[PDB]
Amino acid sequence: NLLLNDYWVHNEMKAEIKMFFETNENKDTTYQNLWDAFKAVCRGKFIALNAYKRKQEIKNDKGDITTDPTEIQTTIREYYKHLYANKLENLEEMDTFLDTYTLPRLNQEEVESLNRPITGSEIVAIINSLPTKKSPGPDGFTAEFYQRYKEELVPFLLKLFQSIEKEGILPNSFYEASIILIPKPGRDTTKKENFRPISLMNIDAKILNKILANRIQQHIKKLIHHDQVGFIPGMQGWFNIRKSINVIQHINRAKDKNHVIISIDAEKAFDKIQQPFMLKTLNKLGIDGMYLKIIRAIYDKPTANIILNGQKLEAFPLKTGTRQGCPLSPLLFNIVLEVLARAIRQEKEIKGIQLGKEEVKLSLFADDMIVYLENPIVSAQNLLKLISNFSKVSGYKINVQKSQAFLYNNNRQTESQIMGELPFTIASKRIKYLGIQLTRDVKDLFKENYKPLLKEIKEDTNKWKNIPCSWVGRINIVKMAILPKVIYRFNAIPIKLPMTFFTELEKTTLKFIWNQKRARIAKSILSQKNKAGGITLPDFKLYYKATVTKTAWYWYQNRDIDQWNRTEPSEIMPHIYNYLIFDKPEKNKQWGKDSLLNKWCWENWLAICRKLKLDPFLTPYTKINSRWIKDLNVKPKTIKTLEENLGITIQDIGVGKDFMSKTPKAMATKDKIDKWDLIKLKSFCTAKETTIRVNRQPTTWEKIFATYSSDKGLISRIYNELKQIY
RNA sequence: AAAAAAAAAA
Repeated sequence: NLLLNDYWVHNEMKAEIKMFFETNENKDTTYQNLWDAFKAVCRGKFIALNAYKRKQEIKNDKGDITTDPTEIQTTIREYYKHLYANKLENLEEMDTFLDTYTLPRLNQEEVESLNRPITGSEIVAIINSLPTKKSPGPDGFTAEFYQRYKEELVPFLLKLFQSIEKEGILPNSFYEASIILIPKPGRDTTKKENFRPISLMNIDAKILNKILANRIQQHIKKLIHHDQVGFIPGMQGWFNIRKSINVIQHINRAKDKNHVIISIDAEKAFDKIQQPFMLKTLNKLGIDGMYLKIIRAIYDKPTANIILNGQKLEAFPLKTGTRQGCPLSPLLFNIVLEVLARAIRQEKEIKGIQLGKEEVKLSLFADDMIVYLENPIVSAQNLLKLISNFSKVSGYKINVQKSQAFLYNNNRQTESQIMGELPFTIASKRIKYLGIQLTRDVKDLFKENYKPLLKEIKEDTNKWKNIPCSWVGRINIVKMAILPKVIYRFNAIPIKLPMTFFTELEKTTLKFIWNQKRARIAKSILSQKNKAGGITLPDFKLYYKATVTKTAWYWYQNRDIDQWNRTEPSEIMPHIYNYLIFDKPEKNKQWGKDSLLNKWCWENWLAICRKLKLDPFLTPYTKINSRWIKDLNVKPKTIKTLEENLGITIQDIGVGKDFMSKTPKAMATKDKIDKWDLIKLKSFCTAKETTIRVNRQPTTWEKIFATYSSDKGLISRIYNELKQIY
């Protein structure tokens, strides 16, 4: 990195790049070996430049405790290679499972989009969007190499990529990788299976599959189901938590408790899937041409070298298991699990939980898959056989030791047959999920999710006390260490939190920032913006308030990829959860009791807007399909007529004296609109009140809840907005 | 200490 910032070295390497390749332009060889030789000559040149600058300036198989550096090499290497070398040869048996069920088929245009030749725009975007301060596959290189030498490799990489077009093979240096062993959180180091494989590959290799990932990233939503939320941009991890928690609330209210909840976690699923399976599934869903050709060469014979205690252990062929840390690998992880997800979904012998008209049966993540079952006498047994059959074709062995379950039964005699037969660790109190605890009882959801939470900072704040640093150095780590983690809890679990709860949370922080001393500056002044002299002190009371309103956005957009919002129980007339925000309010209809995470949002949604002195039921950002127009008898087809034309807001449609007539294309639309609809709609905005309500400039608050579809920093806008009003 | 989750911290 330091050598990469030298102007003389930069010019020398620019000259070497310019007059190196055009010295042996021979047709006898290929471009991959020339590429590797260019890497080697770059390594030699950097070695020479560094020299010039320096001149100028655990338990074994028997269970015994072993500490010998030579002995441990023979154990972990054998254990890793034993699992990695086991490649399934039952190719004919493998295809039978795939033909049993159905997988999506990509349209030719999408395949052509994946088969589209790499342009000069993808190269610049990926290299620009390359995070720094990281370590790739060694190569004697670093990440800053391609972020500084962009100009000479912008056309050159296409030439390197053009070689793949006529060959479909990868360079020998592309296959190398560096698996880094890091311990799992809160696990003993004595067991050889408690380490995490972190394989770092070449930046050039890391680039290559990224477009392969990026090309399928634009099509991943069509491929996999919406149930999986792992590593899918536009989808958040807490989706399952809210989805899952609603089930226990349903199970608690349900008098007939005979359903079972299991959190199936797999032991190192990142490395125990079969390359033949993942290659043929990629063939089975319509992918072919270059995409099938290039993906075959990527995993034709991948290998990785182990590094431990400063030893460059020799590499070995990864016969099975996708490479860890590859950006494309998680996308492939979903697909191999996707057919698994469909297999359980399409298995009608095992039934899912029917929440009204919504069918909820299972959920996925990276490793912590959860399946909801009822009548475990048959359904649970039917679950095991499919996984073993999937394991028989993929090596997907479920970690029954580390995976718990939740049993809800009314007869103790029936319960005895579960632990006796089902080998799952039936935990009757709580289970682990990404740091959250799905309590058996909803009344205990507050206790086991926040009482451990409040004491978590109690000893955490009991550590950063003796550091000789200023009071300014206390608030920043609060926003860095504890603040990011807590909002995960509110986002996953927005229960009505008593004011007493925030007392300990605030007071613990208060003694931390001043180091067990009285406040030197006013809290209100310090809570203001930097412009007014403040530091923007975190306010968890509003952060909880903001996070309760964070989910208020999803009702407006009503994306079909979110199902958890429809899981709330309702013993009365069906879903209205789409026509609530920015719509006419329904009278003589109040939610509560069974509803836990929706009514509180509405109670908090109305509270904030009333303080703003705003009418939320009629806004410029009102949806065209809002119930305000559905109050009277209207034709559903009529909304579809202008859905393709304007589609977004009633305001753009026209109001006042501009009934569906404000823009030239509307003149070509009114003919399509039914004439009984015109008289119905011409009376809608005739009233003066209806005009002023919409004919107004939208404020900042309504902006974020309509625009800003890339909902990544919704907290920042809402919390800042709540700071000003409150 | 990598793919992806995130608070923006400017």
